[PDB]
Amino acid sequence: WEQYRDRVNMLQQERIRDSPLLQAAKENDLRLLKILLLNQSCDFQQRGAVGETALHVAALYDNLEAATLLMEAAPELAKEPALCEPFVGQTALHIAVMNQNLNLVRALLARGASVSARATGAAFRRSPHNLIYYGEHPLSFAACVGSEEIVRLLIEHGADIRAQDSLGNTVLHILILQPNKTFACQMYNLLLSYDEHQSLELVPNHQGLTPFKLAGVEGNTVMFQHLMQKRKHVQWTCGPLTSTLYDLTEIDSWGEELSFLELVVSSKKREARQILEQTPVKELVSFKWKKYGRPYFCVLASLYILYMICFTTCCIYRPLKLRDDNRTDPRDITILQQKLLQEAYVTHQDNIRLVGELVTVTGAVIILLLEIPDIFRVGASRYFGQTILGGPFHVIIITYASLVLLTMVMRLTNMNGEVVPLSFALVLGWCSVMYFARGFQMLGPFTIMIQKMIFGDLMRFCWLMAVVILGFASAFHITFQTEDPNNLGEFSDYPTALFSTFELFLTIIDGPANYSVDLPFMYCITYAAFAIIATLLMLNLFIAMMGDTHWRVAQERDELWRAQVVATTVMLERKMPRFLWPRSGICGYEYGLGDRWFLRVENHHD
Amino acid sequence: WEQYRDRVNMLQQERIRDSPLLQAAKENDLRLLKILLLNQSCDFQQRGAVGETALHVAALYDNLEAATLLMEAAPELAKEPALCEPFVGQTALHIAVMNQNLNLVRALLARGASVSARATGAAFRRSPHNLIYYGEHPLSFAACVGSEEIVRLLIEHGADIRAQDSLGNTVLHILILQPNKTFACQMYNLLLSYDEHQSLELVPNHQGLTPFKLAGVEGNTVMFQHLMQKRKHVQWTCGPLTSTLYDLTEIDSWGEELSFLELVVSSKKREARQILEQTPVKELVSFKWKKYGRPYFCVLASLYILYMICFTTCCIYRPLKLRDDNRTDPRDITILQQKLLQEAYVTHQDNIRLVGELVTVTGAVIILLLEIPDIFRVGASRYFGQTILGGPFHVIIITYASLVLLTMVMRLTNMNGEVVPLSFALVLGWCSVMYFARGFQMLGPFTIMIQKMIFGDLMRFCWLMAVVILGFASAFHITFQTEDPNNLGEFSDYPTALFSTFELFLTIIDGPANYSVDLPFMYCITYAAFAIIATLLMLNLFIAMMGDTHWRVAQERDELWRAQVVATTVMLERKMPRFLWPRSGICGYEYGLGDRWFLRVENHHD
Repeated sequence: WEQYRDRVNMLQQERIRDSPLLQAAKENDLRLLKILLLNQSCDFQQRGAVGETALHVAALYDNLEAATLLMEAAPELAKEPALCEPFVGQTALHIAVMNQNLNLVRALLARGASVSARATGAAFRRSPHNLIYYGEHPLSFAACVGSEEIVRLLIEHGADIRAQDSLGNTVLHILILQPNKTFACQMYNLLLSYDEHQSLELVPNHQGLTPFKLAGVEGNTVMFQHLMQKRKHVQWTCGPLTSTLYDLTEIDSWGEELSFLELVVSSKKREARQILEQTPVKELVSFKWKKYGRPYFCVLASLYILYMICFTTCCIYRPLKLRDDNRTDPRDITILQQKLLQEAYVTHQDNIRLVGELVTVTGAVIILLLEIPDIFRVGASRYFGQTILGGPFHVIIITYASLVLLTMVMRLTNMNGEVVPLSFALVLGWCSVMYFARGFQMLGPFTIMIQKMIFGDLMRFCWLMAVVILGFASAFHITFQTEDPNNLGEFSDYPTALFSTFELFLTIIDGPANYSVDLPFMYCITYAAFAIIATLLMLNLFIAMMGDTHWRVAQERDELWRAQVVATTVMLERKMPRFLWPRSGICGYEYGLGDRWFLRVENHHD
Repeated sequence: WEQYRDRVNMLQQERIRDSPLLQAAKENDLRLLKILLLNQSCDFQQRGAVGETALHVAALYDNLEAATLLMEAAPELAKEPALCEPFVGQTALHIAVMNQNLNLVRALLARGASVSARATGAAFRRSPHNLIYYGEHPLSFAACVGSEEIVRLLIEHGADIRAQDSLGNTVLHILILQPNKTFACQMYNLLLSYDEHQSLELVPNHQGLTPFKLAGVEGNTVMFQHLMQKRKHVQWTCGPLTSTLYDLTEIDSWGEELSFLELVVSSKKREARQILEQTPVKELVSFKWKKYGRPYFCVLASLYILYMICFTTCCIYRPLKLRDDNRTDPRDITILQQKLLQEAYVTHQDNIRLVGELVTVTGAVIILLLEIPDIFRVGASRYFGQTILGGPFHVIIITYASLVLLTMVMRLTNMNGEVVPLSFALVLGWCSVMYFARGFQMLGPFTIMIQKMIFGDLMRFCWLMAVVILGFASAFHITFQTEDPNNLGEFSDYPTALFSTFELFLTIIDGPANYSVDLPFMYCITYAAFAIIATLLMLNLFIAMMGDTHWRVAQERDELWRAQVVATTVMLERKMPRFLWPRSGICGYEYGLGDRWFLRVENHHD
């Protein structure tokens, strides 16, 4: 981690100190080099405890002339890579190219440096510990620094361009996965022009992505539009409006298992949804939503709503009988107990209940069999934690399916307590009905906002109801355990004391007040303190902070709804059969450029 | 104060009026000087009732030529300082240097002015009455005005640079304690270059601060970064990212009693926390919080929370017995009285209560013995009033410790009434659990905000509940003291009338309404007026004003949380023993610049 790298760099500078040749390479004394390379008895493979050579030290400090004296002294010093643990394959050519030193890279290439050296150490692998990820070929280093003359010089003596890293990423993948500059686009055009002809544009990595798909996933909209300029084809410019024929071979991907749309909307990176605002794909996903996705989603929502009315009606009509044993007990009310299963179904209305309960359990197993391969296909933490893919709605529909299957289990095996899974099944399924509210323009963004307020604001005052109401319910319990709980049984015992203080803390019950009897003077001052620092201070501060966080979230919230409609369009596709979703676009074997399906857009510009 | 200075300046101008020589020095008549200095019988030590000399008057109005005629008349006039009460040591050299008059300071230095004159009056001491604090040496005046040629001229004829004021501040301290300019930095470099070698950089004042520490305390981030440029040491610039080896001798201060971090975060000045955003100290305190401060704080959170569950459980299980004397009284309920101490502990569960009560009282004395030297070390008003150091949380934990010790006292001495200290002990300790909630990213800033809303907004409507509900409870008491309290005992008597109007003013109880009987016509119109100007007007205006003050406070609130995590990092350090906190950084005896501990940072720039 950080301290290990600090220890490595400290040991590196210690080994710069104790060896005088590395000191002379550092400070450019220009005397001690001549004596310590004038002799020929000792081999000049002097390395540090880190493992770098002296030519690495000469390249490291932009020291050209001293490095010319070392390459005069030994030609083989550019040949060997460093034997370090973080720098396990870094040669002096890498330091030469990444410092953009022209005479140094010319001289090192003239003496015969290794043009293909895989620097596969931990300090050069893609990691959040490293500030940059530039690959490990010198070609990738020259491509990342943007210097066109150096990468031209490296191509003109070798450096095959389709060389990959340990992650399978080619050099164009490393051009994608960068902070965006205006200096990385025209030299990407240079690298595409040097391809000279399977191609470099369509090579995948070990992650399974094309450079186009990595442009989609990583949120690079500039290179997305710039590479869209190659696939596009204009038609005519008859007037101010022009026509444009975009290509959807790698966008829609009708014959591919991993669709590009599923990779762009289900991305961990935040910027990928901005690619959803670009005109070659926004019009495609809007046409797919308007023509097909919205009415099939409305039919699916209506079928789910009628299924939930059927489950609720079969839930209210649960079989009950009168309580056989007498109560003989105050502070205890039950009047209706649950019938046994063998005596449950004896009437015609029991069969009417039974057919709808079978519809309920078959709807549950359809939900389970439809959702379980989506857990087993997508990464499960990525499937569950992402709010874009309906992750919370997926875990509450699976909790609903689990508790209704548990309800079926404890109905087949006669034992009391179906209220315990069944009430949670009712409330979780009816809160899972809000999953089908994202297809509507008015209901959807509010559902996004309540998902953000559940995931961001609810736990903050779960942990700040509890810290207040524990002490205040304990205070009310102490001031009221010396009194009669017959006339005021508000804080009679501790769980009802916490539950009463929780109710009154949200002001959903009246404060306890009795005027036929007297109350202790401790209760009045403790209750007054509770009414000050509980119901005036906290909830009005949520009015303030929920207003402020809604003002902060709303602008990206609307575009987040416009991303979840894309997710609903794609995930609602490829689950329903292929006959009911035709391939969108037009057949392209009439224009004159192949057999690839296209999308035509009208665009009235300035 | 202000009016005393007005009287001094009025008496000064009166003594300018009555003496014609000072008038001739003012308006440049160039005649009356020649007659009134042509004679030699009278000594020219004519001073005002304020006490300034005539050469002070000649320097005061940028009057060079008249001052040349006075120094031709008398050479000794530059020697004597003014004998004033506010200007007790101000010489004419001071007026010459602070007006930036080049020929005047050249002529006054040529005639032999006192280059070291301590002007230790009340008008030149550091005070909020004075608009400026420029020191009292002429060197400090030349240093404050920024004129490099004048301070060069003052050094070239004397003016030893390490001269201090009455507060012990040297000249570099006066360069720190200024409004920030771009004109005070390069001439601070000039004064550092004129130091020519213990040094002026490390000399302290009577307040005990280095110029670096005074740069930290006073909020001068520009000179902090500028003086950090001297301590820093780069390593290499291999690529776009560079390494930087900062020095932490005077920052972390492992061997110093008064740490620089404790002086910068516990500062009365607002701007000092902006120094907490600078990269040589932000990375250090973030590494100290992430590596060590956060898990020890979480272990302290778990220990304090389990201790409070133990105290609450031993509080609920308080020993009680049935009431021995009969009640014989309506409007009076008690059923359980407190047992005596000799009959309190007779069961095994009483021993289970007793061991947790001992854990409670030893936790109280650990809290007291841990916090009392922090009162006796830090300034007590500065320790108590500061929200950065957890001042309100400290006074509520000490109120908790005092009332639980009082509860132990009235348990050892048998007397009734443990509910009154014990309920406040419960609520104050459980509200003091929120002191440990600032180490989390989500809970912390909300705790900052509720601290600000107690300290700024809660008294504003303590004094505006009371002014409304006193008159309205009196109105309800007048309209309901002529009626039967059996049918409606809401406002039966005046303390219950105020408490009922206080409850209904926050709408935590229902309005009193009876329909089996009749209510007076006055109550309906008074209650309608209360419902208009009490629950619609006020509490919605706290919605509005709390939203507005949240939008004003939030931006500096988040950085205030990022400062209080620094305060918790430093204060949580040096209280636990030294073996649990290793010295942060790396040992610097391998680079080549000494035996001082360093901090290494990676910085990827543009």
